[PDB]
Amino acid sequence: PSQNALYLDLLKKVLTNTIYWPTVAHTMIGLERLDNLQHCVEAVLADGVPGDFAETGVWRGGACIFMRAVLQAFGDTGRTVWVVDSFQGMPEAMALHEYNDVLGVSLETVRQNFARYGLLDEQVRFLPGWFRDTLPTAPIQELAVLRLDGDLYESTMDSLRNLYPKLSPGGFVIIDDYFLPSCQDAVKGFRAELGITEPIHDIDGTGAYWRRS
Amino acid sequence: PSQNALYLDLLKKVLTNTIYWPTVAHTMIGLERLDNLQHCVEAVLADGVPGDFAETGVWRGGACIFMRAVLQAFGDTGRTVWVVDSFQGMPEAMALHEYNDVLGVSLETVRQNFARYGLLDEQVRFLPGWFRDTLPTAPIQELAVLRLDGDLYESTMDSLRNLYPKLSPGGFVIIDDYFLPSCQDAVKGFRAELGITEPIHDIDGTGAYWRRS
Ligand SMILES: Nc1ncnc2c1ncn2[C@@H]1O[C@H](CSCC[C@H](N)C(=O)O)[C@@H](O)[C@H]1O
Ligand SMILES: Nc1ncnc2c1ncn2[C@@H]1O[C@H](CSCC[C@H](N)C(=O)O)[C@@H](O)[C@H]1O
Ligand SMILES: [Mg+2]
Ligand SMILES: [Mg+2]
Repeated sequence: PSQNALYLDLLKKVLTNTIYWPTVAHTMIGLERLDNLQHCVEAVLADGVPGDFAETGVWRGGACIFMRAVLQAFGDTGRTVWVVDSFQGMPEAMALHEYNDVLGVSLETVRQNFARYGLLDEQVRFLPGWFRDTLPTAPIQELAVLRLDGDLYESTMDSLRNLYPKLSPGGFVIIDDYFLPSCQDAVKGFRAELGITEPIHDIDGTGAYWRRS
Repeated sequence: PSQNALYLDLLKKVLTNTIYWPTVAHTMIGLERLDNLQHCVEAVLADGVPGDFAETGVWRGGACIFMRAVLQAFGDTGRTVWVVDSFQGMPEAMALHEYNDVLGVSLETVRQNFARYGLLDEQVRFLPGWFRDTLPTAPIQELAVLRLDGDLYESTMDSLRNLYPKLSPGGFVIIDDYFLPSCQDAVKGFRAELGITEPIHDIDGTGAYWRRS
């Protein structure tokens, strides 16, 4: 219907730490991109799009916590949230990201973070490893929402190549850093190969998304 | 009915800062006493007890934010939350409390705190001053809930003497530090004068409360 709006509004403030790199916040994506995530998850639920949710690149887990919280707000107990990451930060330019591997947040730490919100339950599953190792054989069957938040070309490509085919029609692909060259080049390069023409919608001049036909 | 439970459960975690003297948390009273506050406010709303809510001794405002949030969760737009404090900390043993006047939190700071939760609106009113100055002529007409969280004898007495008479029947008096001698002596001394016999219920070995007949 549009349930538990107060809960979800407070949660966005909390996950971005507007109440008290973010320093302590559980997501780095900000309120505008969390609003996009809510719009997509809510649309999939109201439209009946089948499948799980997945984020490739979770850091402290905030965005994934949020998707799990939307399911909780709507009483959907069937869908799963896949929390997919190395849990060691970025792999070894490209833009030299491993330097800053306090993008490295352990599985233990992410698990604890979910538990802080009372959301560490059967509807959350973790897939630890480098995407190139883990996604070709991922135990994911179908997705209604696919969120990409690995910055690198390779991370973005490996996620799209392996998980886009599992995305249901009417499902969403969310590209958190579409305007990052590297991420952008993968998305266009991937779209060109498979002849994907669904239009890309801007979110906030950083992230972008599209909906499958 | 029992509305917005997820919201209120998250709020308690947030106000006590279990997500990320408390250091940054907006209340020092802990989850057990916030649960008591919710039980009392909810009972008053379901029973039809008329009146506003008031806390004498607010620090960073957390408990008052919570009462305002319960009204929000239940859609009650008529009741007011009175936020009553010096906004300069404790007055000048008794237990030498003014030493620690980083119990001193300005009105500006408390106002900002409410706004962080999106709850700084027409249903919240501030009464700045020493209780001995402000309560004898308080613009409060009736109360359904009266929360005392000034530690001192004088603070507790001044609050009871001036506000208890405005407490509706079936309304609650909450004593946050009943087991503090000073606070306790005022409560018993006040109860003995007016012949109040409604029994005191423990909350958590620290706070206590009773319900008016
Ligand atoms: N090839 C790869 N394999 C596994 N994890 C990867 C990866 N490339 C990037 N990552 C992960 O991607 C994440 C980027 S940060 C994404 C975090 C953001 N707060 C959010 O709310 O999503 C890091 O956690 C990093 O470990
Ligand atoms: N006589 C008095 N007049 C006005 N304020 C008083 C007072 N005696 C104590 N106070 C106030 O009482 C508060 C005690 S701390 C209460 C805070 C607690 N977190 C809560 O959530 O309620 C302080 O903010 C202090 O300024
Ligand atoms: Mg990103
Ligand atoms: Mg107290």
